[PDB]
Amino acid sequence: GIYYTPKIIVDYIVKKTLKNHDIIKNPYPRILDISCGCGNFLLEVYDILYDLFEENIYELKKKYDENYWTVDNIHRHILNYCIYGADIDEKAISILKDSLTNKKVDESDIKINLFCCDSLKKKWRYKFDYIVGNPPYIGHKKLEKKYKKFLLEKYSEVYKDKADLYFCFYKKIIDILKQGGIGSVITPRYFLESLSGKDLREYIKSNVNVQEIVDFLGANIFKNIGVSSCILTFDKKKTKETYIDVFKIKNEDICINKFETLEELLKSSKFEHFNINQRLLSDEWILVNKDDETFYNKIQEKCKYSLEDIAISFQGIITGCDKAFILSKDDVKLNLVDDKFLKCWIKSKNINKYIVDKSEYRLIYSNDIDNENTNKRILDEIIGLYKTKLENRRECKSGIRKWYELQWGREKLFFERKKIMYPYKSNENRFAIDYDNNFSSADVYSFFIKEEYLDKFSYEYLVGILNSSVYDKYFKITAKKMSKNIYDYYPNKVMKIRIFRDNNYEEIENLSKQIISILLNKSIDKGKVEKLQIKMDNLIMDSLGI
DNA sequence: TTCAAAAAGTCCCA
DNA sequence: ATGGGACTTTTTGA
Ligand SMILES: CC(C)(C)OC(=O)N1CCC(CCCNc2ncnc3c2ncn3[C@@H]2O[C@H](CO)[C@@H](O)[C@H]2O)CC1
Ligand SMILES: [K+]
Ligand SMILES: [K+]
Repeated sequence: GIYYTPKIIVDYIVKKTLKNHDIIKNPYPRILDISCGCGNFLLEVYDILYDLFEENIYELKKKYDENYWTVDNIHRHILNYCIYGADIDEKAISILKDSLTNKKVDESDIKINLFCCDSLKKKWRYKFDYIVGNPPYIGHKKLEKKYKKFLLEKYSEVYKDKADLYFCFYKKIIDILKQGGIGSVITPRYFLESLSGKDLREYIKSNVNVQEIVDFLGANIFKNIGVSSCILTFDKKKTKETYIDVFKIKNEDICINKFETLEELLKSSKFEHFNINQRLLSDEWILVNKDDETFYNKIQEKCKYSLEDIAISFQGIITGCDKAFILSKDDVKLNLVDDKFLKCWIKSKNINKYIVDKSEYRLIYSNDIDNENTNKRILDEIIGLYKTKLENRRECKSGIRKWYELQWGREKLFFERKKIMYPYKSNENRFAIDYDNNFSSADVYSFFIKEEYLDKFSYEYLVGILNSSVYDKYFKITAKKMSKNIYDYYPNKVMKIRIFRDNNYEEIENLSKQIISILLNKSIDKGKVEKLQIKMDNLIMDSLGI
């Protein structure tokens, strides 16, 4: 559970907080890392501080105690008054203690301010000038349940529902940061857009001044780690300034060590830079350049409806054990199952633009099985092969579900109707019309149009605009970026997409029906579909005035 | 009773 | 062996 931050990022974060520190004015800066590990950040802090003191050793000697300020005394002064570290791992602190001690060449047994503790429970006796480092990330599934109760009770300002452990480290860092202090950390990027991060975003915006945000998007910063990273730099300085430097990466395929320093990367064409007024941040942080802000605001103002206004959204089936209930449509065991129980089953990859692939899997809607005596063959030979795992599901342990029932079987009538489906994680907008009463797991989301909006919006019109290049860019402006070429397509953002209705409605709908007709042909003239899409994008851009 | 969010994703291969 | 690409379960708080 120890993750190594790349050196180029560590050096950037330390320089970000210390490069303009006035060591003459304050020769006693407290620099802290509350998840210091073996000292990836703190050992670099020592080097930066040592050069800082040695460069002004004669100025300090003249201004202050001239016997105290010598070069030979810098090592002791840094460890006594400047470097602070905390980490839950006892071995890590022991290694870091040796590394700090070995920075020089017993004399007086210098004390080092290293604490082996839970940084979220430690009674911190004072505040700190500078805080740097890389907190632990633990999501809602992997976090220990007894610990979560403590977080939900004591960190409720930032931690509710499906929040993450690193939310609480943001709160702790902000709380123990001195007035006028500077904090700089690398964390997952997801809180910038996620629904769970709403409270954390409010806490940051209303308690610190966010100096800078470096968004690496889907770039792989930690080798062999499936996480997407950002660097946040904030202060508690009294300033009329309210603008954030945002550095957004332009190419996710880059390797982080192109230059000797990170700031060479940021100033280069590999990144784009723009400013955001912190006072203009709503509960959402829309961090885009001026052209995209103009683009986004044009669509928002022009569109009088949202998907949430006109549609009913729902998540797919959650069986709780797919292997027990999902079978290949050619499996001989389906001869045991009455066709009244079988539903068509698709995965996220089966969703294309405008249409769904033919299903290859079947779902046993086991909720319709009355008792274990009438359909013993289905239970004994198919579902019962996983009875132990099925019995461990939460609702089976409480008795709410029978061991053979689907955990969250939803309502069949919601799936057995004309509806629009889209994958939950995709590189692009892929909204399809489902004609085949397809069921799916939670990797596919569905919606249908409310009865009172059927005379204003058709499914054919909706998939037309939703799959357009305009709406692909439009959705991605606020979408949750997960990994390289993957965005979350979840209702908490998809249903906030705004839609319009104007004079181009009939032609847009007609072009969509032509596309659907071609896509359903045996000899798909796939080429003409692209041309029809280009014409539709022109109509949509004409409609939205972009 | 029953919804929907959550990548220190997961897994495979050249 | 690693790095990159294809693809995505069920646990969980509310
Ligand atoms: C099952 C599993 C997920 C493994 O566990 C848990 O469900 N618990 C773990 C314990 C607590 C969390 C304690 C938080 N308080 C911590 N206080 C100080 N340092 C910490 C803390 N957590 C992690 N570090 C350090 O951060 C670095 C990560 O780079 C490492 O050097 C790591 O040692 C929550 C419950
Ligand atoms: K003096
Ligand atoms: K990534």
